[PDB]
Amino acid sequence: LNDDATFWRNARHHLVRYGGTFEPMIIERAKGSFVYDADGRAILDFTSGQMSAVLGHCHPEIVSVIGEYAGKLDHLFSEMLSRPVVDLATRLANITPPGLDRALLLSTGAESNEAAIRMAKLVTGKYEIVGFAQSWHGMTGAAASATYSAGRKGVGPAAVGSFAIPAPFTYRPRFERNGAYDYLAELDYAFDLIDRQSSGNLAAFIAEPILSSGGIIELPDGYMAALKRKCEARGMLLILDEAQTGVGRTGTMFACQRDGVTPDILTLSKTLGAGLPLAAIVTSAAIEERAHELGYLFYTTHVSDPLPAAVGLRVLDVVQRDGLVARANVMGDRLRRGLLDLMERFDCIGDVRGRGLLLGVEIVKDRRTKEPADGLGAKITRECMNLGLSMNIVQLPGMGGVFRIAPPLTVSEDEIDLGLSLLGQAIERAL
Amino acid sequence: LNDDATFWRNARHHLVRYGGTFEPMIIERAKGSFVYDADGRAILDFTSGQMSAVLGHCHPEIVSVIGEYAGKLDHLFSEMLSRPVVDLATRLANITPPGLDRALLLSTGAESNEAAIRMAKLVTGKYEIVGFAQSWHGMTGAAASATYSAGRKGVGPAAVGSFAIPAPFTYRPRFERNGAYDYLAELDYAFDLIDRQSSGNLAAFIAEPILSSGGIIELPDGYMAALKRKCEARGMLLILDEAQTGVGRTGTMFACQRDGVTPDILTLSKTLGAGLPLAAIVTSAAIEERAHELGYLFYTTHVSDPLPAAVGLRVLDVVQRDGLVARANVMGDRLRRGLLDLMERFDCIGDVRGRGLLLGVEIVKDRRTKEPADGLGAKITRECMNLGLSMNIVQLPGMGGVFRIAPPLTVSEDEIDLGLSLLGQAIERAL
Ligand SMILES: *Cc1c(COP(=O)(O)O)cnc(C)c1O
Ligand SMILES: *Cc1c(COP(=O)(O)O)cnc(C)c1O
Ligand code: NA
Ligand code: NA
Ligand code: NA
Ligand code: NA
Repeated sequence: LNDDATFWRNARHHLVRYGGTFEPMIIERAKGSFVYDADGRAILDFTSGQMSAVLGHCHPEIVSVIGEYAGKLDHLFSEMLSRPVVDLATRLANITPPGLDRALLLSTGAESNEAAIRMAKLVTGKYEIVGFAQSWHGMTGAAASATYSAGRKGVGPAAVGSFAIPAPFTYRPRFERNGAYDYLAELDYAFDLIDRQSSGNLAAFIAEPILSSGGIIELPDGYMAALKRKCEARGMLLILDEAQTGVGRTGTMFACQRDGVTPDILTLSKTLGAGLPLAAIVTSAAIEERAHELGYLFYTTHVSDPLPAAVGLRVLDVVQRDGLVARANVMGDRLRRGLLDLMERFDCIGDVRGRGLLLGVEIVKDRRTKEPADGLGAKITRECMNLGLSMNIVQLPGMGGVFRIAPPLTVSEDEIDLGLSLLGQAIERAL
Repeated sequence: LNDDATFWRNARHHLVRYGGTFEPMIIERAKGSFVYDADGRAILDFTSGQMSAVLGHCHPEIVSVIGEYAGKLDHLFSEMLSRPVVDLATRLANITPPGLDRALLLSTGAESNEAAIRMAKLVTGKYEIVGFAQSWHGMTGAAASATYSAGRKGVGPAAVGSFAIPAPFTYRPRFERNGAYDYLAELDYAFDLIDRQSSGNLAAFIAEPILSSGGIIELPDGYMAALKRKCEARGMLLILDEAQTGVGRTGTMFACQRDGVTPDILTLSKTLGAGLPLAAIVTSAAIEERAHELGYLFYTTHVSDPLPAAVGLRVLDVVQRDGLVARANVMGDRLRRGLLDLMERFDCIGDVRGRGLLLGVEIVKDRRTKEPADGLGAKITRECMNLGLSMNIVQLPGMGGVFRIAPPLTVSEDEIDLGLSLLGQAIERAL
């Protein structure tokens, strides 16, 4: 039973609480699309852990590779190269769009964003960073100065020179031009304000192709291109954070591929490591040469370590080999349609958005008023869990609560169906 | 051969350069105290990789545990607890001094410092951070604002409210009081300046017990106690970063044990993971309760993940079980004496300092003038490598270059001797 006295005692006495509230089960094992409690109850992992386990839990290939390396090549002094590092870097250059040639291998998303922000500052000689008011780039420093979704209050001033602009949100438009939501005009409007506050040191713009923490907000068509143009005109670099969208999740290897806009710096993390701490930045040769001439330095304990790199490589091999990006379109289509059917059934589902296997469901009081549902999301979440479906909901000011759905790319037809089933029941139970 | 055309081509074309310069070998395997090149040449790893592999490379126990977990429990959604997380947290509370009760499990040193700095700010409601002018706390944000050893130039303003004070350096004293280097008077002097610049928002002081990146600088006797008192009087928390000193390296489980001063927040990283990315913060129940009441939030992709925690636990078990802290005193004594004998032989060795298995050797022009050796350290380093001894030297302004010596706690008597031997030869060859 999950109700182990010692376990719980130890947990209340020895853990720092870092947000949220601990689920009251004891996870004992994980496999594929499920996690299992101490009672052996199977729980469908509809979020791939923290949106990272693209290949599901404990995938045999990964297990196999972690094994070969753990006993052969583990961690090395930063100046020592090895084949997995070189092969992974080479691989990354080859599958990202042209113009993305050189990679830096790290451990976390925050590190990846910091490394990128630092290169941008060095190369341009400027220091102001612009991001979205609903962004999520991590908790460490700069990455945190660039994060507006949560964590700005009570901890003192943020980094000097940070600015945010509103993200385009088609579901709850707020900028009209001749009767329609004109998101490009909104962009123009936001940049003009920026231009007025800047001290003339605009270095880069950092963005997520799909705002994950911010409520599964997809940048609309032509937006990225318009953004990139805004940057070029100002001599700023464009940094794209694909921690959540990269590695096939949205139906393309990289989300940037869909739009066709290639960023100056691309950062990867959650999905690259598939559960293990591996992260990376990918940039053009020209940018790298410059940073190098300028003395760029970025040292971490685990940069270029062989084990994590061997794992990332294996992840890419599997994804390519098994046609997992394609699978993302197919299963994503199956899931989306199912969510749309739920929306047919229940008046509380206000919107179904996202792409591929990165979907969001916005819960509302009523479909016309679009009033956010107060307390219902929480109920729903509770029932899902009870029914055996692990979900995650996020609540942002001025929005209804949003369920972030993201099953493993390896998810089966049955699992998709099972999850759709448990969800409906949960909702029915929660009204 | 290490001279593989494709390898090198790929490396020059696809890797971001992040400082330093790549060693020209291809590491193919690692075991115990050695790494092996493509020619199968054994290289004695006198730095435990990047000062992390406390148990040497690929230790069978670690290999064993990585194995059990990789296939059973890997990564989980942040709100789900598991036994390795709870056991590790419990273990940490039990082996750190009284007053250190609750732990947060992360991935990197920078994250650990950020988490700690953020808790300090929240809890005190203030935001100014004080550190040492020679410190190294990581590259990510706050951790970086607190880092003065390198990386401050060219990347724009640092965090608002950062101040640094000089660290006590007995080898090159600069503060005299009645004919002697009075490091406590120096401290008083530094704080008075701080007091004058502060806006009245002093939140915490962050320090390393032994400044690693800064040149293996040991805080002298009574210093820590005096520091802690300076903090208490100002309502500031004391954060101790034991990334490099923790986990038996200096001869005690934690360096803080030697002095007997227990910090308000203790951070751990390099040594805890023994090569893998695992980090942690340990604080008192009182601090944690408060932060919690205040809404403390710290989310990372890998917080509380089962695999890394299982590894950390195994590391502690081994260390405790094999009497590795004690071993640190014994081998450290053997190494130190050997370094002292080298110092007998060569006029270029100006100082041998450090503790346990964390030692530094400062290279100088001449023993009296204490003039820093220009270019010799680099030669020496080169010859070591040629002879098969992997070393790391750091050069700081106003100091001679310093070799940072840190073999695995599992290092053998023979290995210590072999390294001492190769070192002498290297030096003899480099004059
Ligand atoms: C290396 C180090 C850190 C940061 O570790 P990373 O994993 O590189 O972020 C922090 N403090 C000290 C004293 C260190 O040596
Ligand atoms: C999670 C996340 C990051 C940071 O990852 P961490 O490992 O938690 O530091 C950065 N960007 C995005 C878009 C993320 O979702
Ligand atoms: Na490394
Ligand atoms: Na490319
Ligand atoms: Na986790
Ligand atoms: Na304790």
